[PDB]
Amino acid sequence: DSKVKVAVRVRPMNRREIDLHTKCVVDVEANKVILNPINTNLDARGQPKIFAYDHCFWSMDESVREKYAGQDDVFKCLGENILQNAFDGYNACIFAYGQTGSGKSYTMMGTADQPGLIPRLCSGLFERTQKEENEEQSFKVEVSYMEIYNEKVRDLLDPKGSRQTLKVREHSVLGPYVDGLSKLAVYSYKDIESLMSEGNKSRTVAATNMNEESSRSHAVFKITLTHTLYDVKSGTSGEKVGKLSLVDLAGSERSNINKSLTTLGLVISALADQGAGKNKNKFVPYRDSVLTWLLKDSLGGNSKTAMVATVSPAADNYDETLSTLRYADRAKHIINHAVVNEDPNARIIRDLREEVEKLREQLTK
Amino acid sequence: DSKVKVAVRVRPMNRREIDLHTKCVVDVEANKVILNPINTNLDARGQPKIFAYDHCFWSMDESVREKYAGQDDVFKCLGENILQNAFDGYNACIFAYGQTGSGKSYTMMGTADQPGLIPRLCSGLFERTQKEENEEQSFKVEVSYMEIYNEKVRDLLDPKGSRQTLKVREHSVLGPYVDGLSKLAVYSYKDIESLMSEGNKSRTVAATNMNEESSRSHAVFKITLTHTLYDVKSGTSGEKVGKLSLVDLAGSERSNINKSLTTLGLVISALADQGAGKNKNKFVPYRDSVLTWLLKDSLGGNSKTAMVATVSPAADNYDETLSTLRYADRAKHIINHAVVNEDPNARIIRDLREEVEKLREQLTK
Ligand SMILES: Nc1ncnc2c1ncn2[C@@H]1O[C@H](COP(=O)(O)OP(=O)(O)O)[C@@H](O)[C@H]1O
Ligand SMILES: Nc1ncnc2c1ncn2[C@@H]1O[C@H](COP(=O)(O)OP(=O)(O)O)[C@@H](O)[C@H]1O
Ligand SMILES: [Mg+2]
Ligand SMILES: [Mg+2]
Repeated sequence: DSKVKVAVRVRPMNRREIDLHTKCVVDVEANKVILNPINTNLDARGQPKIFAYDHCFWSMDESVREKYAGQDDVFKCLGENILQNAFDGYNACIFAYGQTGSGKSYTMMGTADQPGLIPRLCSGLFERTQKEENEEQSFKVEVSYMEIYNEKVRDLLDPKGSRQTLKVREHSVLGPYVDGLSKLAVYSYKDIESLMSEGNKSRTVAATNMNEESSRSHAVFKITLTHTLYDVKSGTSGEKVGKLSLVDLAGSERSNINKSLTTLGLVISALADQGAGKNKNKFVPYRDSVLTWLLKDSLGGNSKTAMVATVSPAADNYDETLSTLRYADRAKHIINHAVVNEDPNARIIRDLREEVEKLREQLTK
Repeated sequence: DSKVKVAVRVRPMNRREIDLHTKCVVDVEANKVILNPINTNLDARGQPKIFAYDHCFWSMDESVREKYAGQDDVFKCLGENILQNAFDGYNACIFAYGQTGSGKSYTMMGTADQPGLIPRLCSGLFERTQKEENEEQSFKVEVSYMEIYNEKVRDLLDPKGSRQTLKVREHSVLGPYVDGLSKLAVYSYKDIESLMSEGNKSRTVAATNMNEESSRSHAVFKITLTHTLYDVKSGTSGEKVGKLSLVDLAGSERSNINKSLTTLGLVISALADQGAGKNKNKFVPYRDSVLTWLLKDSLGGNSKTAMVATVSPAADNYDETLSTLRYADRAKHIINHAVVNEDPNARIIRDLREEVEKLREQLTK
């Protein structure tokens, strides 16, 4: 049904890079990222490398106004389509990918000063449900917020704070799920903000003494939007469910602390190959890690998915940037199979009524 | 499908009645209530009047142990069947009826020292969902808590506390409902207790200066139990919904402050008549008051309903007791039509598959 949408975001030079006048090797021109060489005297390897994507966000300098992508520009190019996907009854996923320090969290959650995709999405969601609820349609919103570290799943909304690990299980009806994960109804922005906030503090309390290892953890924020449509002249109603998954991955740079990230690289490569008609018979190793298992639908399954690859423009990060740019490039060839999530009984009934009519007129003979 | 179940509960003498050695005119023998005369010299009107009910709770004296019904006895004879009705996917209603001071609130909600039907029901509900959840079945619980006074509906769980009044509307899919009423998910006893508690304080803050008028208000506490059954070998699932309505009516004794109570008396009388085959063509005046409108299903509709008629045993209350005893008597002839509340599409599909098979073998000719 659709291809994975890919955006790249170039963060500003950090404070060390400004002190040192570190050179910028990343240029953005419309939807092209140009990775310029570090070693300017080479006949290959010292040439610019040019990549094309669905979206490019140059976020290097607030001053350059004809070029700079702030937080709301990201939201208007990526967030709004994803919110519309959920309101249409599709599962939708945005995940941020890139080396530690390149801007994954700033993009997904942002700061109190510069809220990112998740709080903007939350606000717009409740704005829209408030404006569209009436006697033909109602809405229910649920939230889950989990962390994956060292292949163990924790509930960031846990009431206790034991930080105990949750089993991941397969279910013929639900699919892969986290057995025990809180799923909480929310009724306004402020409900979902208080959950966002408790989960973010549990991400940061998990990072107090283990700062190097908090760059190795994945965070998944999940909104379930249940749209009820009332067929008022037939006295019936039905549900369409869209699930919004906002994913803040572990740092992509160089025991099984990285099993999920590695497995994700494999999953992306296999799905990209398959989109280009290679290795069509090779099964995708979703099952080999907790993260790719839990998010199997988001990549090559029943989901409308966008990737925000985040990169440093600094010469010192060239190799990690190239690799991020290459994965994003592969990712834009992944074919997804998003369908509207409504009850199958209605289609079964329509088909059966059609078969009844076919039989009835066959009987006329 | 079922008749309205009726219990009577006889409260103990209050402090004034003990001071004055007020005589007891109510006796209980098995399921019979005997209303003995006040004027002992009369040839009718000064004879005992004997009524039979489904249950009789003599709650006059904790000391008499072979006879006394405490709060858990009430819950085991009435609460447990109602909880089982909800778990089976029926709507279920308990309402308390009787003069001010006779024990309606003590029976429905009780005191911190003697919790009544509602907290006991809540606790047992979450006990049962915790023990029965597994991979074939999950549960969702929602609560609403409203007050009706002078034909106006207020939300006892309102976050603001404006005490603003809510419109009651008709809906072809939902039925009569309160437009704007909070309906909140709860996940443990303590969630639903904090809501119970905020609602009870909003009942009592509404009674600070208006104590005589708080005896004129109705309170409705509503739990929605959504039972999901997972058909794991077919990869499908479905919902059964039971709604639990616990109703604490206004005082039954002698402008439209009493419109709902009067209309309820009419509704009970018409439905009792109809059960005994009288006035079969006379429509029941559900629509003439907010309370009977909102609870139309509980009386003569899709509900398993029990009435707790509460009475004073004191001679001074004879006339009000007789009238309470008479309404309870009428109420036990009300026929209800409770069905299991599941999705109708499954029956439509079964019938259509049967029709397909009938046609297919007719075609063999
Ligand atoms: N586009 C941006 N604009 C301004 N500041 C940014 C941007 N991206 C990142 N930062 C800052 O850089 C720091 C590291 O970014 P962060 O999002 O934590 O990276 P990651 O989560 O990928 O490790 C943060 O303090 C953030 O405020
Ligand atoms: N069965 C009972 N046992 C002990 N005390 C009771 C009983 N019924 C009522 N009471 C007490 O009598 C008082 C009035 O009862 P209440 O339930 O408020 O009556 P109502 O709600 O019908 O006006 C309460 O303070 C309650 O504690
Ligand atoms: Mg981060
Ligand atoms: Mg009361």
